[PDB]
Amino acid sequence: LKGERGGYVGQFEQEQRNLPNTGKINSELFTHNTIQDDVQRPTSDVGGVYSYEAIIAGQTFVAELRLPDSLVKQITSKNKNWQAQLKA
RNA sequence: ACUGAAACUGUAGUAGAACCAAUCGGGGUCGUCAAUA
Repeated sequence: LKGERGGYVGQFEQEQRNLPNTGKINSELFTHNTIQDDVQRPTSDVGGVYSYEAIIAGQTFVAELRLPDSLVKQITSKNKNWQAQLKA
């Protein structure tokens, strides 16, 4: 057997009788350069180019803000629609 | 217990070399035609 490592699993319950659904995040490598301005070209491949992995667009993620009732009462007293302000 | 910043995948390189749209040909010249009764 090989141990599992990466990825994410969906919900599961004691008698589900199906494996949990897996989720995968699509990443791509992006490559960029700096131009040396006098020669107007990159100064070498080794120190002229750089790369970023990024999570690509169109993917959906869920976070949770957790706040105690103490602060939620304060926030709701100042703005009843405050959850509308979380859209950004 | 708090998102790093900032950085042009650019720089040089002629889709080109070679190949005949060509070879042969007098603008010429003479015997009939038709099938029945």
